[PDB]
Amino acid sequence: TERGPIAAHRPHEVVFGKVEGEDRGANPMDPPRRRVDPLFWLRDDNRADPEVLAHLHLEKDYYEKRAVDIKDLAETIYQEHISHIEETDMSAPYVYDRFLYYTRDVKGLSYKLHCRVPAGKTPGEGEDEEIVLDENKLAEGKSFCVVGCVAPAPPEHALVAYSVDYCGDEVYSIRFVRDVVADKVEGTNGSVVWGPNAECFFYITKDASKRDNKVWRHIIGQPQSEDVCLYTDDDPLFSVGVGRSGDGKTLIICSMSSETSESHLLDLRKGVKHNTLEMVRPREKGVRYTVEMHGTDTLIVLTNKDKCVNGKVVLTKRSAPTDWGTVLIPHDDKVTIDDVAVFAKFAVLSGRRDGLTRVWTVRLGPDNLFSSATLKELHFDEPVFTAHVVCSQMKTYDASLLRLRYSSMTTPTVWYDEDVLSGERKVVKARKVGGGFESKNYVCRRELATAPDGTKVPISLVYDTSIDLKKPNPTMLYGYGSYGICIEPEFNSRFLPYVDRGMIYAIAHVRGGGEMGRTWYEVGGKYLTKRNTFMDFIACAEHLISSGLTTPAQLSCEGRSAGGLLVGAVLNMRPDLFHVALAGVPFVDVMTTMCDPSIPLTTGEWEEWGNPNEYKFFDYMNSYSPIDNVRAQDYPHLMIQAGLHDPRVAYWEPAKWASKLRELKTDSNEVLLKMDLESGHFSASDRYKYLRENAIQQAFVLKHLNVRQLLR
Repeated sequence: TERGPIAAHRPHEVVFGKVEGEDRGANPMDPPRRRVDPLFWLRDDNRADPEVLAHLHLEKDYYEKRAVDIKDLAETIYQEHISHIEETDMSAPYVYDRFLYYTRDVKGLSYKLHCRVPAGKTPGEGEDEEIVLDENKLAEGKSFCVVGCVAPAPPEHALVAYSVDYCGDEVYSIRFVRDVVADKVEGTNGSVVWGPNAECFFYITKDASKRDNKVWRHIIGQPQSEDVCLYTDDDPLFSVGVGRSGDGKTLIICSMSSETSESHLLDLRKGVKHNTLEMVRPREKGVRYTVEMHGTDTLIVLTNKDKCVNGKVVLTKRSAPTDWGTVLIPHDDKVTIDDVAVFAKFAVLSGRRDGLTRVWTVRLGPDNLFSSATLKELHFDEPVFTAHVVCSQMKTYDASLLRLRYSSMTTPTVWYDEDVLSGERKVVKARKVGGGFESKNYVCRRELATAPDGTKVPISLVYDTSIDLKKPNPTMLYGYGSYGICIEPEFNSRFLPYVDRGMIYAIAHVRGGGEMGRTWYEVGGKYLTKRNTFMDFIACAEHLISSGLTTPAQLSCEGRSAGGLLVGAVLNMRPDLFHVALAGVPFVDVMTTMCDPSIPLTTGEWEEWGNPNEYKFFDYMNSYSPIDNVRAQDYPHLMIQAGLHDPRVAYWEPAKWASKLRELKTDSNEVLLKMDLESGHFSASDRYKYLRENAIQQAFVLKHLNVRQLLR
């Protein structure tokens, strides 16, 4: 009896293929195809059409009427999110020459404070603390302000450089902490790399389309007009970067594209007038590499070369740097190596293996050469987690300690120092989580689903340890995965309102994401294999059901943005698997949007999903496009969040989708559309806002699953 809004049909036709005067791609169908979209009119580029507005106000009214009984729970949940944030905080301090550096956040203030304490003292507010740079002071009276970099000049740290942008154009000027020197450097990308003894520093300028194209040396006490430019790459596929070797003796200059690199070395021992670069390996298309210096004579190179898609690490001499015959760490199908950092006594590798983030360590042999047999992987007790080396906090080249960051669905982020040789760990900073959180109450684990083609898909799940595992329990299954993003099983206080009410909270690491490495995205779920994203997700839900963890009556799912594509297709395919669902700013008008280059992101996104103006993609994309596959079947309760002026998805997509669902669905569940009408074109996010949206959706799920009350 009590149906939500259904929009009147207005015949309109959408054309796919070649259209005079429009850039529809390099190979559009000729002649083109036409299909009817009777709800096309809900789109207004202007966001102001009165008939469109009257319709969305019907949606506002139906939403309000229907959220009456979840308002108080939403507010409880919001209170929970609030209590999880520490407005007063200090970061993990780290040695940097004769100081301990750290950041602080203060209760009433928007920006951080960059602080320092002498070598032997206790980090924190007090007589000992020296406030190096207070961003609130820079920010004062300004509408936009972002610091790119705070950069103390090594040995002494008497000059500290910093970069600031007050414009929002991502161009930064470089200034000095309380004008110790007068020098000012304009037109930079925000980064600052010191040369030795505070004599000079290095910076990068841009040209067309704000592309980083030149590396410069600025000598302190000189006008910028005299800066020497060391390097230029004006190939528009390439961007430049500059870094400093760990021992501080060598500058590393590089050009990078999405698939090709090139590095050059500059000797910093030769003074401010020596500008001649040393070529590492010339540019070769499809060959990626990164260079790190072990001392001054040897390079450790992480590369793609010779089909090592997952990376190999190579050891070469400065005097013959194109000879990459010596493999320190061979390629391995199982292991992904994303980077290396080198120190005097060991190198540290980062990447993934078996779906998780990993860190590896390699030491010196008894002979001062790096040694393969030394390779170890840092091990953890829990089955799913996140772990990273934090080399922004490793400022001392001859260290024995690693600085590490661990986080898990059980464990708020912990920073610790670990001994490279023994493996002894010492806590530096463990995150505080308020509102009664304690780690011992929770357990996380790994499950493996099996897709139709036989491929194993990992799931990370967490729950409160007091639930009855001898029966099935209310569950939330989250999925993204496009663009090769990994949805990490890291700590996230935002699932606590679920988990604290008896729910199992689960992530499906489906193809399209990047969790299993290189090919999990690029062959696994992209272009004409994209359907794997949805089939994998379903396989995860079925595994959770066949193993006894849940049942369809007690299962929920959610995705946001490109993850909204996932929920949309999955609800057409297997809505029987889910009692209630969420879809934030969901990408659901796939065909009608992807055909049309007038819509802002369309053109770029051809390189993700494909171009339905082309024969190659028309039917395939049409097979999963959510709006296009809505039909007369039972769907679960659903809540859609979107925004009139939100740039994550054009407002009309979720509006068309909700109208269509209500028009054809055969069930009597509710589809709610929470549509922000008030935020404007330039409105900034704001974070308390995101928590308010999170809270009402979570209240929705919790109502429908019948788990309103806290467990403890």
